[PDB]
Amino acid sequence: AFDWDAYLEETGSEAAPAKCFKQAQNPPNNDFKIGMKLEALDPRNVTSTCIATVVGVLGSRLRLRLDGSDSQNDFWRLVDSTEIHAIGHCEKNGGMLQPPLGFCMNASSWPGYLCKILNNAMVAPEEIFQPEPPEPEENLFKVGQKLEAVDKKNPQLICCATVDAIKDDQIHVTFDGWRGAFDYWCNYRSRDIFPAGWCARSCHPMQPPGHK
Ligand SMILES: CN(C)CCCC[C@H](N)C(=O)O
Repeated sequence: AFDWDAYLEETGSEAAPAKCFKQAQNPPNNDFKIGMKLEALDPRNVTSTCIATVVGVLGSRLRLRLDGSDSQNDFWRLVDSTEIHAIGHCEKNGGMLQPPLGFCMNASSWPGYLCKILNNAMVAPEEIFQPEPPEPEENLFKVGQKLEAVDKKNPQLICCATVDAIKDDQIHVTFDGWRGAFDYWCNYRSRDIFPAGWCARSCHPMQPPGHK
């Protein structure tokens, strides 16, 4: 557990208040199990809803892999993400499940494939998907404030970070102790940022500053 209070005192810094974040006040319970299938937007084509399997769980997050794709493009979503739903959600809403961009077979093999993977599949029940947290009405972050942020280049990691700059609804996230290469702009509504102390509360590892 990272000592945020000692860290904020020594850097003469404030953590961004919880009201800045589109995150729940308390980290949502994660009742997903490895092997459970669900529906997720394909990160490599966000127009597509695809079948994903939980291949890992960490705190309130799921490590997801699209069935029929590859093991090199796994992605992480919170259990209260609006980009994941129970199987059947897409159809109920007038849509059609799609092959993943990285589908390992040819496209005419898709309809048969879906039948095969869904047959006696372990499926995440709709009740374990958590409600979408309220969002702030505006960007309330201020330059200099610290927070916990996903390293988008190594998304298993959530790390000590600082708001470097602000432009309207976008905040600039920089990772304490790391070269500016891991920096990124995101919307203040990002699900990839958390108030200080959130990881410890959710049982997710939280990376201390880098040694540079
Ligand atoms: C924590 N995060 C901001 C940086 C992670 C970088 C790890 C990588 N293997 C490296 O050593 O470059």
